[PDB]
Amino acid sequence: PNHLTLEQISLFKQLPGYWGCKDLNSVFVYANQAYGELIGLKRAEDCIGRTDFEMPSPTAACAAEFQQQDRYVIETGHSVKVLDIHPYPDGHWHAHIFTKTPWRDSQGKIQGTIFFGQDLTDTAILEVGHWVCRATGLSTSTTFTLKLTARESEVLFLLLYGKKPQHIARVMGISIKTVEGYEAKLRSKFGALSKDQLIDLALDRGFGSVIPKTLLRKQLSVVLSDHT
Amino acid sequence: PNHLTLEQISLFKQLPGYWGCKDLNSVFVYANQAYGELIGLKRAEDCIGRTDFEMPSPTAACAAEFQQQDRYVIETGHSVKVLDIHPYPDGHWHAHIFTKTPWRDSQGKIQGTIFFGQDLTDTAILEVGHWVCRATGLSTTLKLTARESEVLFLLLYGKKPQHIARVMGISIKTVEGYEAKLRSKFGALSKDQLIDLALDRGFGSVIPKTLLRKQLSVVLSDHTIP
DNA sequence: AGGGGGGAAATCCCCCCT
DNA sequence: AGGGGGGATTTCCCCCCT
Ligand SMILES: Cc1cnc(O)c(C)n1
Ligand SMILES: Cc1cnc(O)c(C)n1
Repeated sequence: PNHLTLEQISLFKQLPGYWGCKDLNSVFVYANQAYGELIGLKRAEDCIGRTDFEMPSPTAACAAEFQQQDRYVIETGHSVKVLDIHPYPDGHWHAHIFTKTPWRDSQGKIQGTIFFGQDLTDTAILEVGHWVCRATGLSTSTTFTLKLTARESEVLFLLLYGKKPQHIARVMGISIKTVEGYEAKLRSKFGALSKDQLIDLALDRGFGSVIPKTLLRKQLSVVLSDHT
Repeated sequence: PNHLTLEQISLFKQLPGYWGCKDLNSVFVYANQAYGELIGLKRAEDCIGRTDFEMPSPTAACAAEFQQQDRYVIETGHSVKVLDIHPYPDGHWHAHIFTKTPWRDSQGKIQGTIFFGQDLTDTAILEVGHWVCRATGLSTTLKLTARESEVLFLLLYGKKPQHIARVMGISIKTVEGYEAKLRSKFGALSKDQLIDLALDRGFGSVIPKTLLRKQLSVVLSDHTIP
């Protein structure tokens, strides 16, 4: 089939995420509309023939890291997953996970890079171990407000990753008794009786893949290590 | 631009992930090459016209959960995040996150669902939390047995000894003659340093498939599409 | 807000076994 | 693979102080 039917082409324009491809020079060959608007372009085709340096977004300050990641995918043939935290022309900070894989020509030779970004909230981090543990006994599956202060959010964040009170008190510059007060305030807001129950309720309400706004402070583009 | 160029079509066939779409009845309209192979169809066109019940895969045992999630997307218009744990015709257990969104038509009416799955059995992104801590100033060859890998996985996700013992069906004393051996071959002096070191060796990406023993298809969350 | 006392319970990590 | 003993050190969660 040298052609896609028109309904399949509608899938092309509707797939989720922020994605496209670049050639061996990391100059854009195609970007979808989602990525175009995220990077500040009403017409996603204006990305074509631009590099990451030439885009009207604060992400251009990280263009070198993107290209370094692209060169690694191109030379090694391995695919990678990148954590990205940046401010965007819409005025807010966003965290993404960008998958990067070799883009191959009609005969298998590498001709560039394919990127695919997902918003962090469409990904799973701590909910993975939360549910692997639940496979002992039997649970049930049925899907279904609350406001936290800046420090309440940071403490919850560190709790869900298993950081102990001695660790949390050191990294936040406060007393261990101060942390206990925040665990109590969090235990109250979630309607939890114990700390272990607080962890459970918070993971069920999505906090396992939430980075609190107060920690979207510095631009970052790191390749997360995998074992091939 | 009512036509894609042929190189834009090459991107369509190579886009990463396991994805495709289904109509209002959850009958497969399209499935990409990666998904067809994951399910057991060497040629993905064979997916078309089938439902989740009719796939040559043990995942067909959860087809009703799939269609339930499908109907929820059709009903609400939300995007839905599903955790999936299943055995597949390649003889292995896998852990995927499938994202499901409405599939719309020319006038915007919902005509089915789009699924998009990513394998994280060996590409888990746990290290995200560690990277956020370091960048914000809130932080400071190996061969493992199957049982050691389990304990390490549970430590990396912050589980406590009582929790790890209950999960693994052994005593805490045994979950110590394991943390001890992990502390050794990682060269860590404290359980804290073992977590940090292992995270930097990339073990946050691993899900020990010895812990993948029951099929699971559960909705983790959903959200509005702006 | 940030910091604290105190006591039951749990952890951490040394040592010991089949 | 699966178990402990024991003791220094911390959680844990109820009170409480500026
Ligand atoms: C936001 C972002 C991060 N990495 C990339 O490679 C691109 C193209 N965009
Ligand atoms: C493996 C899998 C899980 N959920 C789905 O909806 C599909 C189509 N496949």
